[PDB]
Amino acid sequence: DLRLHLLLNTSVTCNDGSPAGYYLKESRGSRRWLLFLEGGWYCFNRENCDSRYDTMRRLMSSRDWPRTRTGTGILSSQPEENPYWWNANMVFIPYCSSDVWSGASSKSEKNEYAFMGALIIQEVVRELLGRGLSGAKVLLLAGSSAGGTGVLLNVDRVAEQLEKLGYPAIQVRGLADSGWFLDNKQYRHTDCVDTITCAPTEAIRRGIRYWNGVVPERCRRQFQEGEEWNCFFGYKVYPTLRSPVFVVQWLFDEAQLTVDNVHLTGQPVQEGLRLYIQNLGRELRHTLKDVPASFAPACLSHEIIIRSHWTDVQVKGTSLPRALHCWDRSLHTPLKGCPVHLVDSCPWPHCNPSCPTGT
Ligand SMILES: CC(=O)N1CCc2c1ccc(Cl)c2C(F)(F)F
Ligand SMILES: *[C@@H]1O[C@H](CO)[C@@H](O)[C@H](O)[C@H]1NC(C)=O
Repeated sequence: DLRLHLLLNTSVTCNDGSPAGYYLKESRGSRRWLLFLEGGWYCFNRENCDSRYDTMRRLMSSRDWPRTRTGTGILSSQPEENPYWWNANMVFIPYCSSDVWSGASSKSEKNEYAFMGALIIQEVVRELLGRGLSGAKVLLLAGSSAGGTGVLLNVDRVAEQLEKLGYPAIQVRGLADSGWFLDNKQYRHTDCVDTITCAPTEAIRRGIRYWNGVVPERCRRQFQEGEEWNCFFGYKVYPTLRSPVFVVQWLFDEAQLTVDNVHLTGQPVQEGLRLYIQNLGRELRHTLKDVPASFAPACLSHEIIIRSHWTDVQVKGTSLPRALHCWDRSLHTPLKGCPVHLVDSCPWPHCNPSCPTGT
């Protein structure tokens, strides 16, 4: 179990003004710290956020949070479930800002909701320093889905935060799971009327203005004022980052296909949709060609690293926990039989036999 701690700074809040927080399971004598960013889509206007508040309220409020959570996958403390960092200090940061961890806006007179995702991360790091993070040697900022994109948006700010607070020895690194999306065209066009089927570009363009979202500085300097939505897309923001970032992404990510208005029905796949799915797989594969630390299996799925069976998937015979361990060694010339760049080359969902079954 990880134990809940609500933030002492109650100005840093979830959407509805309730205090944000984090779940912590300490490991004394370990200088490794894993801070995981939960995912869970987003909402980019009052109408959609109101709907999210009656039926997905735990993603917008801490009022009903349990006082403990069980660590799973990379957050598990059992070596059997987590061969990678089973002995690390475990932190699970709940996603309650609906802003892809980008917001820096307080609830106010003029704002019905607070979007403080970027400030929640900064405040968690600040309050953890008094609980042992000051003695850390590696801080791995991880996250899945919207949390994976949040890693790309915030990993360098965490590094700059610790540097300015006087902790230059803490190595900040990023692990982005299932947050590497493409601003491609939809298979069938919709007008952006709701969340899940809104095209990627239009959803973020509306969200960043609604949340007062912040992006990494160097990426902001490239795309400049009004075009900061570009920095939510991994292949554009990754080359501007300086912290080492390991990228985990299914080649045929289900959330990517959802915003692309692709609904795989079990029905026969016609030529047009077959070419679309195969071309989507190529575009990931191409966008990851120059990403030295990456794990990209050819599967139709979504999220990996906190699933209890995340150890099962392999690319070229290497599991993700092994690839991450190889990444650790590389950050001490390639290593003999311990690879870090693992991108499937086969063109169709589940051509890798180790893909998740969905059972
Ligand atoms: C489920 C989720 O969290 N998704 C899916 C679409 C998406 C997410 C997160 C960040 C971004 Cl940036 C995008 C986008 F479509 F805009 F690419
Ligand atoms: C609480 O957080 C806000 C926003 O990050 C900051 O401006 C303020 O100084 C913090 N309060 C304390 C007491 O640290």
